[PDB]
Amino acid sequence: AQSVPYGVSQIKAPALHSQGYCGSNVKVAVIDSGIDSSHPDLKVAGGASFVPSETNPFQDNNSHGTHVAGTVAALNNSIGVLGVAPCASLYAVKVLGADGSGQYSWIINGIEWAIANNMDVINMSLGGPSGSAALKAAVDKAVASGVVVVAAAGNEGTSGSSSTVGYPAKYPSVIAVGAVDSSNQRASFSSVGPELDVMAPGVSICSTLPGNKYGAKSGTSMASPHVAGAAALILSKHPNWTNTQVRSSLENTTTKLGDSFYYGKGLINVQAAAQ
Ligand SMILES: [Ca+2]
Ligand SMILES: [Ca+2]
Repeated sequence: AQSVPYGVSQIKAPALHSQGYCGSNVKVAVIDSGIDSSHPDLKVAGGASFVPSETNPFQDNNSHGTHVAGTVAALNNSIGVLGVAPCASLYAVKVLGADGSGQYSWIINGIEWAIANNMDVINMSLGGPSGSAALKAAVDKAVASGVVVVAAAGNEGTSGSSSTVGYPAKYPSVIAVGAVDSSNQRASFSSVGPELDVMAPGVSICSTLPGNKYGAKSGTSMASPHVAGAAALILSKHPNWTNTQVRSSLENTTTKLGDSFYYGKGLINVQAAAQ
C-alpha cells in the first residue's frame, strides 16, 4: 500500500493531484548526492555526474539525494510513498560524494548543466557558509534563463541577531526554504535571517532511500524539495507562467506564521498558489 507523507498533505498537494495536475513534462533537477534510479518508487529521466571519483549519477552512496528526490517525485502507485509532483521528469545532477560534501566547482558545473539542459526547476538541498562570484553568477543566470531555483536555508539555528542562512540560499534570485514540523512550528535547527523566503515541512520526513528502502530524515534539506515539487505542480497547471510568476504566487499565498526573520512569508500552500 502507498502512504502519503504528512508533509505532502500539509502543503496541500493532493488537491492538485485530484484535479489531474502532477507535474507532467516539468523537468526538475535534484542537485545533490545522486539518485538511486533502481528504486521502484522513482523514475529518473536523466542527469549527469560532476563528482570526479563517482561518475555514475544514478548511484547514490550517501542516501540524501534519493530522499530529496522522493519528496519531489516518488511515484503515484501502490507502493511506498508519494511525492509532491509524482509525474515530473526527474534529473539526478550529482555534485556531492558519498560523504555528502562537494567542491563549489562541482556544484556550479551542475548548475551550468541544468541551464543548458533546459531544467524547469532546480533543487539544491545543500549549502556552505561562504559565497563566490561564480556561485552567484550561475544561480543568477539560471533565473535569468527562466529556471525556478530553490535551496535549503541551512541548519544553523539562531545566532544572536545575525542571519544564519547559507549559500546559495542567501542570494536574492534563489528561494530560500526553512523547515517547520507537522504543527507548523519552526524546527529549532532551521536557519534564520532576512533572506528566508518560505517554510515547508522538514522534521521526520518519510521518503525513499537507496536499496528499495524508506526512512525519515530531518533538515531544511527535506523542506526544499516540497517547494521544488510545488513549483512543478504550478507549471503543470500554468505552462506559460514565468519563473517570476511561479515564485510570486508561492510567496503570496502562504499561511503566515511568526516573524519573517524566522518563518519568511510562512508555509506554502500549493492549492492556493495554483489559482
Ligand atoms: Ca509510491
Ligand atoms: Ca530570499
